[PDB]
Amino acid sequence: EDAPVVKLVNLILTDAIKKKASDIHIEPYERTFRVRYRIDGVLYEVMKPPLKLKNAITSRIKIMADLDIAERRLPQDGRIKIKDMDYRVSVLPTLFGEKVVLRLLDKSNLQLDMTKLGYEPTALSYFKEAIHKPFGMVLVTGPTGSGKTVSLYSALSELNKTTENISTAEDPVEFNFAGINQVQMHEDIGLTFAAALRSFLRQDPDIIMIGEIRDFETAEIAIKAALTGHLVLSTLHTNDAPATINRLLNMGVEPFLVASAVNLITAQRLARRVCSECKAVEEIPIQALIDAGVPPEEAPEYVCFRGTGCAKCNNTGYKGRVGFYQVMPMLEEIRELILNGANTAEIKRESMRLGIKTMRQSGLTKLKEGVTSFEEVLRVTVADD
Amino acid sequence: APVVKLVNLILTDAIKKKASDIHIEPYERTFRVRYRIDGVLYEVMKPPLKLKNAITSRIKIMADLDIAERRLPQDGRIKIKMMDYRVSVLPTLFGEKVVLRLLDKSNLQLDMTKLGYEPTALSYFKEAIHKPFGMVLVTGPTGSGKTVSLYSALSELNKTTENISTAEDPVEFNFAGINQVQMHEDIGLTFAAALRSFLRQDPDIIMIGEIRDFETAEIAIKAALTGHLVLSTLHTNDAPATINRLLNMGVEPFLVASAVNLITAQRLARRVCSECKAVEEIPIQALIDAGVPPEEAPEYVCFRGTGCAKCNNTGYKGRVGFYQVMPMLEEIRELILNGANTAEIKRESMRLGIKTMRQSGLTKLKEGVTSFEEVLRVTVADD
Amino acid sequence: DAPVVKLVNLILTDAIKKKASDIHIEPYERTFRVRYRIDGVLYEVMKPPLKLKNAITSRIKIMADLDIAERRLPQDGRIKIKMGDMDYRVSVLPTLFGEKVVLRLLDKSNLQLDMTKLGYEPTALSYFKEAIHKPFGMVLVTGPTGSGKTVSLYSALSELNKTTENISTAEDPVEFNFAGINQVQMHEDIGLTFAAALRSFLRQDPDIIMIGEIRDFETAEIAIKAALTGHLVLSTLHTNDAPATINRLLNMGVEPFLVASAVNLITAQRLARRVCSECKAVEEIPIQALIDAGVPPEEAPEYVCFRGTGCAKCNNTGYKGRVGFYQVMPMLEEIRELILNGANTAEIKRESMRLGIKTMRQSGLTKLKEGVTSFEEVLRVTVADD
Ligand SMILES: [Zn+2]
Ligand SMILES: [Zn+2]
Ligand SMILES: [Zn+2]
Repeated sequence: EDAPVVKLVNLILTDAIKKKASDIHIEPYERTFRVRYRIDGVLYEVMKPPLKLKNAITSRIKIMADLDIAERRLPQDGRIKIKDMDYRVSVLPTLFGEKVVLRLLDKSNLQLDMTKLGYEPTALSYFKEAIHKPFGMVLVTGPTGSGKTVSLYSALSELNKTTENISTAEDPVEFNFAGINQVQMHEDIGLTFAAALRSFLRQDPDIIMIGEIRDFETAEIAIKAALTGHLVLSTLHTNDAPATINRLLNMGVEPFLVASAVNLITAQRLARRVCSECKAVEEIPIQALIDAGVPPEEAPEYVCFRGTGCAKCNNTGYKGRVGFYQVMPMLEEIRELILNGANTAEIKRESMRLGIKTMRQSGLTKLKEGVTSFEEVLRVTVADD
Repeated sequence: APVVKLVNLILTDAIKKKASDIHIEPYERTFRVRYRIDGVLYEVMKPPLKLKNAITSRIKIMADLDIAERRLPQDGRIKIKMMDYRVSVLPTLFGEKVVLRLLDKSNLQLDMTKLGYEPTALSYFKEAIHKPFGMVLVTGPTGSGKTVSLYSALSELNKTTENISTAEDPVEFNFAGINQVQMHEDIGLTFAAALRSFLRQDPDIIMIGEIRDFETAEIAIKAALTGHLVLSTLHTNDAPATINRLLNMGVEPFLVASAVNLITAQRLARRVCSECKAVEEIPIQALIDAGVPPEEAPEYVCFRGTGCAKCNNTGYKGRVGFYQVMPMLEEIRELILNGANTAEIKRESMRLGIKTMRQSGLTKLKEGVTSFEEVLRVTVADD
Repeated sequence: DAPVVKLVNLILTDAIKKKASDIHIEPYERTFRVRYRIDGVLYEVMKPPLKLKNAITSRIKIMADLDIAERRLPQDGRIKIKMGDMDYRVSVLPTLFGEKVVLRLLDKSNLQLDMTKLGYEPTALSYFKEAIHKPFGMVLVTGPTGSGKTVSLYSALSELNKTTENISTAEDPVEFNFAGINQVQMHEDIGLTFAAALRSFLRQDPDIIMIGEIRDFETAEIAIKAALTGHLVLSTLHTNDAPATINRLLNMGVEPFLVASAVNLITAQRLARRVCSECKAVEEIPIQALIDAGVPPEEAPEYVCFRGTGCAKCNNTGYKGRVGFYQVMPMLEEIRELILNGANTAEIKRESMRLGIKTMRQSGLTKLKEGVTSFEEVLRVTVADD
């Protein structure tokens, strides 16, 4: 329908990099057509192109990704690599044409260094200890969008030596890693996690990464792989790390296997980072900090900040995101609790007895260093009564 | 009586009477027209039988339906000058029966505040919809407004900062800014098919028309556990049964416990006419057996409609909703893992202050919006 | 094909010369490599040209009789390259950027053909020897791949390999070249299926017949009919436990009285790791866990559970050898009666346990008591007995 589509498409992808966007959404509707950038978890409408180019745009992208242009009724998935910048494409048949989703994959703005992820010193020591063990299971819990896969990616980079077979099963595979054998799931064809995980055992493996353990079938296989002499990395969506014990048991797993096989259970969430420009002090009462869980001796030296709202923060008061981490090694004391039928709260206490900081405590540490607001800590975490 | 005018008459009269569906029914010795008003069919007209074929054919002409085929069923639509209709013709033994369903998207409420939730219930409903993940199931039978409650949730979340994706069979409301996918199983576009694609496209909120099978249920729940917000419906009696429906389908129990945030259940009841509103002497023993606590039985003021022009002598004008909103509370999660049956769960929910549909119905009765008969008609006592 | 077959041949030959244990053919977005596992560590060996990534893997799939039109889901097969030999098990895995192929060496150097040395418990072995030395009937040895089921099968043939008996065999592929055993290797492309070879055996004045695996109704039906005619039939299936193997055959379409009359025994087995004899350490396992594992409480405290600490001999794994957990279920009158009354799997499992047929879990707990395997290894490999 027109000719300078390639200049338009190139702009939409490039501008997304300049804006440090994480995802691109190209959405056609009956009378409107829009482009949205997801930046720090929030979608902003960027472009409202003319509808005559909607089919020109999608087809230009589909050829870039080796997708069937005649198929506008079923969803398609491919990849795009541009000059050294690759994208992940997903096409979906909206009511009025195909919706396109591109996720930005630039390592340049991806941190693969555990030191730079905001782990506290004591916790990070436990995290490195478990991933460098020669076998066992390491679980990084959290929901989607909590940075949990970034913790995994940084671990694989530390382990990605040419002497070890690292296999990977994700839904979907995001970052193409060199020397790492990544498998994207496809449930319609029978390529489930268990299917790849069973195939991995037939693949002379050393390290195995699983996107998430969602059902008993996958859990059993993943644990037994960690027992057979393999390093198993995976995620679950649990509230805190102590609950991940009774999550696996509620799935139907025998407890003695959980005690023997799990080496570590990380739990983390992402919180908004205050804008460095409209940064304003908030006089929070000391009893409010104590009721939040701050040790009283350190309550006065706290200087709680917040963003007023400016242009740079798009009036959100926040810019980047920041992580609250809980790193709970499977200490001898925790193993005994699992076998005596301990509940979640009982495990939570003994972990804190042994100096295992909760996500709330990690948040109060970020608050003290002045990167997050008091509201954002209470929003994301739960107090440790 | 002219046929074209009469057809327009039966369609317009249905609008004035706020009817939802029109039934044009030929039989061996009679011919009648019925309006669906507040869920109940009333005989409206008894035209002469000679016009049975004239009327149905006129409607088919209005609907662009094959007039040469009177032996097989046909389906179409009508849009007139003011209001669109959905038409279905069915070959009865004695002529064609025609059904028109009124499609009132213009006067359609897509705001949870206008749905008649009681304050406590609405608080739980809002709490669960604004959570960053989890499943919300809106149960009820066909014609219970459950799809209206579902869309009301989407409208509440429909901000430009969130990717709301949707899979329906068929799509009901064409929504702007909502990425809607209409199902097509013959080409392989099932709920499971679209739902798998949604995860690969950076979603925030997902709506699934209905959970009909294990395949869709398992996938939808696992997606809601992964950290996405999933909305769907089922056809179950109350909210507690929706738990053992999912479990009887084959879902692993921890998923039902961990992933579901809330289960709504609803029925529709007639609303008493505001004009012929008369108090009705209901015996107190009847109220206590209905579930009224005896201490509060005298202060109930039971109403009924006498019959006026505005209520079309029905005594009722418009509908009112009886809702049961059961958040997946820590206590109920515990029951699921201990293999509790449905009746046990209903008890613990009621212990924790989750009004049943009967209890919600009696609340509208006390507020003077429903008749006592309409409570007993629609719900079942809690024994 | 000219440079790919040369390259394919190089990858297999160099792997033999370099005494590799596993071969890794790895495609990536812009790179392509082959790694050999030598003494547990992978070394980068070759960096072939990227144009050949799909050509090489596909040729190997042909060498393994693998569907080459299917490049999306994983596949597994075998390769036998002969000498004066070395066979491999191949696995294809659909990476994001093509198919990854892995070859594992199967040298079978330590091969036991003495039923006594397989770790069968005494009561079990007696039941097993009884059925194979019966003059006819069927004996099924079930289990997953890598459970020694074919080793138990061959060990049975060695006990029967006398010069008075016509032993014919149909395998896909033939494993061990046995003297005096008439071995027929399957060749599906030319019509040499199990059923095809099985039919010819009846025309061959047979005594004992071994079939690699009963995977199909055609094969199952005839093999059963052969065991009724007065021939000894040995085969395998991939089933969870011995009682379910009955309802496996029944779901295939076999009439139940045939299963009752023709089956003499159904073995089921799984392999578990053997604790290292050098770093062997006693482990205080809680008693309630043992009772819940299925140990009768009266004998539970006297259990002395071991595990490996980690030494040089065990490569710090704590384990060395393999150990077998066996379930041997003779077709006793009680089980035949259940089969004829349409009993389900759980009922048969119960009645076998009433009749003293130790399950794989129960057999595992005995090896645990004898101090050859760990408690974790019992739970990993077996299933609790309700
Ligand atoms: Zn700012
Ligand atoms: Zn009235
Ligand atoms: Zn050792």
